[PDB]
Amino acid sequence: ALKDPALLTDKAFVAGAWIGAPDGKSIAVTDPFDGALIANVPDLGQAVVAQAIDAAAEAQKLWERRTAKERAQVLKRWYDLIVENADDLALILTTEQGKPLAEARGEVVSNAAYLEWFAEEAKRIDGDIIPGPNAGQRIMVLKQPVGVCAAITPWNFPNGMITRKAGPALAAGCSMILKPASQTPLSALALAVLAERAGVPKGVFSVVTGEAKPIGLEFCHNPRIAKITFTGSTGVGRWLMKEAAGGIKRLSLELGGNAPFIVFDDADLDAAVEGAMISKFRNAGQTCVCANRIYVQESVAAAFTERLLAKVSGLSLGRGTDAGVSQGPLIDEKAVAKMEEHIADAMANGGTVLTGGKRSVLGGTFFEPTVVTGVTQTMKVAKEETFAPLAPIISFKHENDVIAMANDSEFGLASYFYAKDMARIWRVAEALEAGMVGVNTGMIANEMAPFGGIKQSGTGREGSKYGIEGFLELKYVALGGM
Amino acid sequence: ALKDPALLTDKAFVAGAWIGAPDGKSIAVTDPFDGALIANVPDLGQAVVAQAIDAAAEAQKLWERRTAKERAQVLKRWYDLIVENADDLALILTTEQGKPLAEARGEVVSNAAYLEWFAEEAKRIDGDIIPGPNAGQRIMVLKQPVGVCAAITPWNFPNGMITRKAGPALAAGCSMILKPASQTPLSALALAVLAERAGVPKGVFSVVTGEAKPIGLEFCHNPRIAKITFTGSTGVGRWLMKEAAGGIKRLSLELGGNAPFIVFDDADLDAAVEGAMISKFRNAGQTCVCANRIYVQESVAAAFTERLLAKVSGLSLGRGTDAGVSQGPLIDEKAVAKMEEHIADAMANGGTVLTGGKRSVLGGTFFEPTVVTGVTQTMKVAKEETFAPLAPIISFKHENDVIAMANDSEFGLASYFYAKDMARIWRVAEALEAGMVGVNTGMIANEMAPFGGIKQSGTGREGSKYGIEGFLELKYVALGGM
Amino acid sequence: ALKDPALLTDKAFVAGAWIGAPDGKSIAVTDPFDGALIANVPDLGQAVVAQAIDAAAEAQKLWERRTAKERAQVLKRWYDLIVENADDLALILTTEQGKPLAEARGEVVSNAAYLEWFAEEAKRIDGDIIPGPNAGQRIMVLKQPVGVCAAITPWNFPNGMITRKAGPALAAGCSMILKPASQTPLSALALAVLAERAGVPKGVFSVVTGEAKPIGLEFCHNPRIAKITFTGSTGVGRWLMKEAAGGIKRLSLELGGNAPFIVFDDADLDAAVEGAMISKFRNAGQTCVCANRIYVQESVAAAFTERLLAKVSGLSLGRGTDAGVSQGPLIDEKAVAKMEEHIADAMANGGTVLTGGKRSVLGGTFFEPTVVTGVTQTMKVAKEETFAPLAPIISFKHENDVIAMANDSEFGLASYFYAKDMARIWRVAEALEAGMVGVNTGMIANEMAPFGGIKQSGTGREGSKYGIEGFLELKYVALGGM
Amino acid sequence: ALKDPALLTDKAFVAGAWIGAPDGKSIAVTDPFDGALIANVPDLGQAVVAQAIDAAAEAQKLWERRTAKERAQVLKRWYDLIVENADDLALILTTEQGKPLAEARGEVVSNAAYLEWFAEEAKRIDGDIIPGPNAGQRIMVLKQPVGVCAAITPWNFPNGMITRKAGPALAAGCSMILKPASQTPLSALALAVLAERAGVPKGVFSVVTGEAKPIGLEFCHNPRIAKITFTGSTGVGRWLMKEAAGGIKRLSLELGGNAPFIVFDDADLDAAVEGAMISKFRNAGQTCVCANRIYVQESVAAAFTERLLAKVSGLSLGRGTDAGVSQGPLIDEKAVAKMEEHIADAMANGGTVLTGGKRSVLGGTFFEPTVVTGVTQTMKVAKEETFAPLAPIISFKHENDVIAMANDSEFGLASYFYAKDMARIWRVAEALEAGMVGVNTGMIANEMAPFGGIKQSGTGREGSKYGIEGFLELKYVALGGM
Ligand SMILES: NC(=O)C1=CN([C@@H]2O[C@H](COP(=O)(O)OP(=O)(O)OC[C@H]3O[C@@H](n4cnc5c(N)ncnc54)[C@H](O)[C@@H]3O)[C@@H](O)[C@H]2O)C=CC1
Ligand SMILES: NC(=O)C1=CN([C@@H]2O[C@H](COP(=O)(O)OP(=O)(O)OC[C@H]3O[C@@H](n4cnc5c(N)ncnc54)[C@H](O)[C@@H]3O)[C@@H](O)[C@H]2O)C=CC1
Repeated sequence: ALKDPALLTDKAFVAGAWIGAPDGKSIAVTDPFDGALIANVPDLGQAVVAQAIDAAAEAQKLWERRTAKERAQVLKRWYDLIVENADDLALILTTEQGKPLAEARGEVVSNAAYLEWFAEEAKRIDGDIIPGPNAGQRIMVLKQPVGVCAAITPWNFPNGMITRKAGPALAAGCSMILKPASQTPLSALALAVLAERAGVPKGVFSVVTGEAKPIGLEFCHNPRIAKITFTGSTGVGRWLMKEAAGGIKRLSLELGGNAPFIVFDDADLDAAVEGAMISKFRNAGQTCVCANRIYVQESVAAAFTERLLAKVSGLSLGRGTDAGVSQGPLIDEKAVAKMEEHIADAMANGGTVLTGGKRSVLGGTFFEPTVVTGVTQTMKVAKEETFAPLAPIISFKHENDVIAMANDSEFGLASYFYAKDMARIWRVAEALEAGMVGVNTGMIANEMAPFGGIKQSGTGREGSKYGIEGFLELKYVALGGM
Repeated sequence: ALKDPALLTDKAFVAGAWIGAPDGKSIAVTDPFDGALIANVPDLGQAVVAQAIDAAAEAQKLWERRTAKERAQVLKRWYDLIVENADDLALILTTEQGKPLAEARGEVVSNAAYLEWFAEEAKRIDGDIIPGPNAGQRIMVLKQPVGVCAAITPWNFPNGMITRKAGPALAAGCSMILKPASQTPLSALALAVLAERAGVPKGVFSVVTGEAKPIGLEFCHNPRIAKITFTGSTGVGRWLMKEAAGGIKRLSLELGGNAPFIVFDDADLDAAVEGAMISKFRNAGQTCVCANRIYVQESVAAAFTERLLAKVSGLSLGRGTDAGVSQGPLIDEKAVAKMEEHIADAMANGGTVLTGGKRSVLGGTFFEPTVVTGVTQTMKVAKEETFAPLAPIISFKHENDVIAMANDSEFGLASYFYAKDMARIWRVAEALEAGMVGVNTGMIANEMAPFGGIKQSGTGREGSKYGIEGFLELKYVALGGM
Repeated sequence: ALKDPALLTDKAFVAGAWIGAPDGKSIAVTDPFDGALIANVPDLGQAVVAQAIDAAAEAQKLWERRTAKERAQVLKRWYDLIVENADDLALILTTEQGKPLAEARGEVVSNAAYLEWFAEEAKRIDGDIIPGPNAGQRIMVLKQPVGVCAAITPWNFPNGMITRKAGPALAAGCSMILKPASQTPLSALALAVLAERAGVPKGVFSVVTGEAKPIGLEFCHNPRIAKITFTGSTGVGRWLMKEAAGGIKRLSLELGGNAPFIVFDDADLDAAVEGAMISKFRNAGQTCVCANRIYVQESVAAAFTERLLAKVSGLSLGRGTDAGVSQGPLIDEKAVAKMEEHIADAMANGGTVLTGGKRSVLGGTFFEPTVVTGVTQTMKVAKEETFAPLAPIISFKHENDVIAMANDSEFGLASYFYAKDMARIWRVAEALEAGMVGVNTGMIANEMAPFGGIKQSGTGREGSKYGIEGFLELKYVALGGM
Repeated sequence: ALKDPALLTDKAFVAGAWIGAPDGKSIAVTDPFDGALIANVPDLGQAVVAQAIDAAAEAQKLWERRTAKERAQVLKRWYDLIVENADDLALILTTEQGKPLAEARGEVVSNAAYLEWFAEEAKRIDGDIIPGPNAGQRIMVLKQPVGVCAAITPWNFPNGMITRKAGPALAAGCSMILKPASQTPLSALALAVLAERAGVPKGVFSVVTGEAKPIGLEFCHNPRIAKITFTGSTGVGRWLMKEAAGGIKRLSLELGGNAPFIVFDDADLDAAVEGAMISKFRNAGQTCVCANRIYVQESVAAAFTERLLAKVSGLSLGRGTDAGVSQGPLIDEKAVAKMEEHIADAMANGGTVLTGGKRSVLGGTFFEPTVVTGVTQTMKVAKEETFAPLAPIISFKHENDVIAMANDSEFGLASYFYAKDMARIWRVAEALEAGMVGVNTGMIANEMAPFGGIKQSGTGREGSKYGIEGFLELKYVALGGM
């Protein structure tokens, strides 16, 4: 039911052309709601990926010579086409990933914003004129594109993560070759159709599908891949960083987080409950910024949990294309197993399930939104990310205790807390060890802000004025003989 | 013969205290000129290094809470003490490394400049106030110290590389634990004496000596080491990056380069010869920015080589503390063997040794400055770094040919060319694939410029306004409930 | 012959509504080619302007509260509408001002670029987070809109000067009330129609026509006018600055210049002649950046003047809407009188008219493009701006002599020189006393560059990242009690 | 009683030499405590000032050619000499102006900080490399010194205002000629002695004394004066801006303010009283940032006024060189008359004097610190600046009412308020119409912050990264022929 059926394609985008696997191999794409088959995308080997990388290298050589105005115009055309076809893209995203159609459309728009922002940033790549060491010399600092970039995106955001990687790379003058997740490769191919329609030159943007490990090896071992941007799990990031060591490749990583959610006694309780609802249960808890631990002060915990239960009662599961549906199915059975393991550990270690705690009657990978009280810091959920709709509530008594507990983790992606006092807000926001802190709000996604984490959560930033730094290399030129 | 004998020490600096190895093990330091023994520094194991890292962590916790003015004042005091004791530091450096005393003093001053610059930068770590997405929210971007940093420095610059790593780390509010090269550990310990005298708090600066591999493993595997800065060979950098993968550690690497030196027919020949003399033969060719290939256009090559031979005839070898001595001994016998191998390959492959080509009559590790004509692109020196005073001269005919030849390498550290036309200068400087380009000058060292390389030559920059970026982490704070 | 006849209007834009003079008074607009009447715009008194300023104040209060995204979207819509209707706008501009239709269209597009650039800049108004003086205090630096801005534009660019004033003002969140030149008020009103169509809120943009002096007095004496941007002659700028003194109003002025054009013996002669043709004879010499003195070295002067005469022979006068017409009529008879006076002074003082030197056979205000050799520094044209198509050629012998002669003026707007040597280019470009220097090019208009002059040529800049600074005020907030 | 008697001088500093008036005319300097004569400084006419301006022009020509490192080193030497001689400078300042010796020393140190900061900024004057419009052109933006600057300083801070004007001017490469207030010219001459001792070249720094109006006329009418920085009253600023109009001179003005002081019901009352004590009664209320109106919410006013009276009881008047003295005499009898007029208007219009209200028993220009309750918005003090130690207390009931009352003034220099809620702090700080806002603190002086006002309080900023912008001019260079 697509207004533009060309946005659904069964071929990979290599050297600006639509190709299939030369051995006929393919990977099926299935709808998570009922397992229905969608299409067979090509399964590309290492040789086709090598040819794609060579094409991307030539295209990058031709693409860095264009003016910043031309590249910005191409990126703006791509953004306009993405916003124009947002309904078809949202339908494809909901079909492949399973999130509610409203969430899919919100993702498409709020992440085409990244393409718009970096189209603006393409014209602001400014060098420097540094004072010289003597009268006979001047100093220029030029910023130049690093080269061919390789992007690896997860199933978590089939469209959202692609724009925030392709935008800065293209704006800087770099070429991109993207390997999307095999579970949800259709959003990438639709964006490739739009990019070709937008005037992106042949080879500058490429989407390759296939077995993840061989393509990652080709990305890590090809000398013509200057930079690799990766979003995904911590283990695959560590594997990539180990494999890219032999070539000294620039690596930008966004890995998992364990986001605390603190509610102080001087907070707005209704605002705190709304923020917890949007931070935890968005994408059915499958978001890298999703809250994973909810800390409440002892004097407020009862009222917070009462309002939270009242709000969780209103959640409705079902198919994403169904009106009134807030929660879609988990990505696969492993997510259900992990969520069950976390709930079982919570129950055994002393916690109490207040709501949910079992698979929903819909069957498949659907799960009831679970609210559990009495969680402690020894529990599995206290140190591990569920990626599923579970709301563990830990109680505290003092600000420094919750600061000690919230930083008791190796992941530094996101954190949230609710308070009114300015001194407390500044103190807690500076003390929390995270890349991003949301104060009195559960929504932090922004193409103008430096999205990214610290510690094991990865390196580099996405969006803002710092998002293009990783794709550029400095060149210090000393002009003598004046 | 030291004005301040306390600048020569036989102990490592751990937790702000002077300690020795608890097992009595030690590493001897010898003078490269005649093998004379200087002192026995401690050989520290992994447990002492672990305790040092813990102390550095506590010190960093206390040191990031100080105001930027206090940290800048401490760094400025350290710079003042370094400049005041420049003669003793230069004598220690010449004794341990072998470079001429004038070069040692120049190194000490021109690299204390880094400490001064980053003392100034400590007070300019500014956040951002980004426009909000709606009236109810504001956006702050804070910059915070990454944590405990570990520095590994080579024998190449026993003092120079330490200031440009300790300055930005301390200015950002990070703590440093440094492992200097075992060949030349005395400059680091002298700087540690001065740092303690300058008011650096206990644990903020640490110097540890011992076997390189166990300390590097401890640096890579300790969770309390947030960042690792390394300067050295490409192989050790690759080993470090592979070993740091399991912890997702921020890695800044300055690795080797293969610097071309181009002389066009529209160049100032006397200036070109002076630039080649300072770029190639400084530190007896043992510099990461030293020229390694000298390209000359066909119509200028004869006059350039005649003037170059006239200038090389004036070079004088001997002990560093001897007046009129321009060249000191190579670091060890491996450097002599590599230089001999390069000369032999040049002779066998068709090249002609015009001057030098053998060890000097002084014996030991001294080598005659060698000028060889007829070098080609298949020669070992054309793709490998000698780190020794050899001047290979390759001839070309056209600008694009020399651009193809100069970029025919995996190392992107430095490059030099001599030309007068503005269009040619801009075109060649933009086409050359290097981190740093010196136009009409063989001297590019500058604490105000972004020192660093591209491709395999490493990641990150030293000095300038970009030198402190690697030691800071961004924190995006979204302040809701307005 | 307008595709959209609503772009031609006979009413002023006040409080977001189209109004006429309440006393029936009006100002006629006539076509400079043959004096044909176009329309009668209102002649507004000081009371109507006062009401307009009050409306602009209320609108600014409502308009600074909108998000930067909304204001950028409005500005981008305005830019899109301007580019879409570029042909009708160009026809109106050619009818009112007289420039060739191709030049009018080029003006419309290349100055809507300013609106696009400042729409991008609207989202990049970033504050600062400065390190505090102690642990108990933080420092924010906010940037806020200055308030209601008043713009005064000349007949020189009926459309070009309006976008580069309205863009930054609206992007910053300021409101604008513009008084265009009485000779060419129709382009401003057409842009007002488009702005209303683009969603600019009522009062944020206002166009008022009438007697210049009373409206300027109202602008200078109204306390609700925070800032005044003026483009025009030096005398009116001095009058405005004297009249705005009593209120301490922020004043940005772009006044006249006396642009030198130097041709060195190492220059590209064909490029120099093309640059002189575009710099001097564009807009029939009626441009603030137009070359006014052409200096040539003694060894190149003959060939330069021969090629220049060959190129001037190809100029064709006539109506702007006529194919092949390069030169339109001067604005009025005063321009013809001034050009005749300059030619007469040149002839009497020793110079020789090589080409032109009299009114063309077309009659009216048309003038033959004049090339005069033998000009000296005592001549009237050497120190005064003709604003008419005369090419005075002064010869020199040395670089320092031409540097002394080119800086022998109180105006610092623009300068041009042609040379190839990098050292000479840097030296002369740094020595020339001008806001803008065009090296080897006669075209410098750019919305990404800081357009503006020094000395008597005015204060402030237009375009680039510095163009929005004048419309914002800093606010240093010190947050204590941490 | 000076450790260095050369810091007290009776001559003006012109062309780097110490001169007297060629007609023997002089101006006496008297101690405000008892009228005791100190020294006779020269009274310089317009011809000597013209010669000084010519010398400053030549010196600026020689001084902009020095490297940024050399100028920064000179400025740092000047700062070091100022801090070393802080006691003699403080004694001179207390003798000439009358403020307590502790305040004089604090002024000397905290304003030599400006010299240090701008010495650091001298090396950070960076140009830009903007992306070109096509492949054949590049764009540089250079920052160059504006030229010769003229500074006019008040008696308010005999030393404080001089460093924050001379630092940025010298760092940018501009020359300064300063005319200090005739009441307190000795601090300027002492700083000139130190500047000569610090290696400031002849003519770069000049101090001229004499009749204010002729020297101001010479500053405004000399074509070689590029920029004028003025600190003082609004009327003299308006006169200067009117007189500088004929030459289109860059004018930076810091004029008077009417600073509100708001205490909300959610504030820390002890902190509010301490902040009011330091903001109001510092320099006996003779400060441009001194609080002038104290607003208190109705529910807190009684306790605030009780604590304020308890703190005002502890103030001690007398000679500045006396231990335990907090308040010195007013500058002259006009200040006493104005303070008496304000107190009389407060008493007549309904207000009640709670403490003080008359001249102290010490006689002369001493005045008792006065606290008056019941002040309204019609009172003279509500719209006029006393510059004397009077604490008018106005009561309010709601936040928007106090926002309306605080902005009910044409002066936008400083404001203070005390609150704890983050939303209230952000809202009020953004709503207040002032250049500087001090939240929960009465101290805002900082060389790293943009000191300056809005509206009639003046234009431009002092300190921070924006303090050097006014002394530099942009130069857009377009390099064609690539
Ligand atoms: N924080 C984040 O952004 C993400 C977190 N996750 C984490 O991952 C778990 C499940 O997701 P996964 O499928 O494991 O994610 P993943 O990290 O394995 O998948 C992300 C991307 O990596 C690629 N990839 C996987 N193995 C690879 C290999 N050996 N070589 C090269 N590329 C390879 C995949 O094709 C995909 O494009 C979740 O429970 C959560 O912990 C899930 C998705 C993204
Ligand atoms: N470009 C540069 O900055 C440098 C280049 N070189 C290269 O290295 C060659 C000889 O120098 P090398 O002694 O090989 O340099 P290197 O890279 O091995 O030594 C640099 C530092 O690395 C440390 N290190 C060495 N092995 C380590 C290990 N396994 N784990 C942890 N740390 C370790 C050393 O203690 C020293 O502090 C030269 O021929 C040249 O190619 C030499 C010195 C520095």
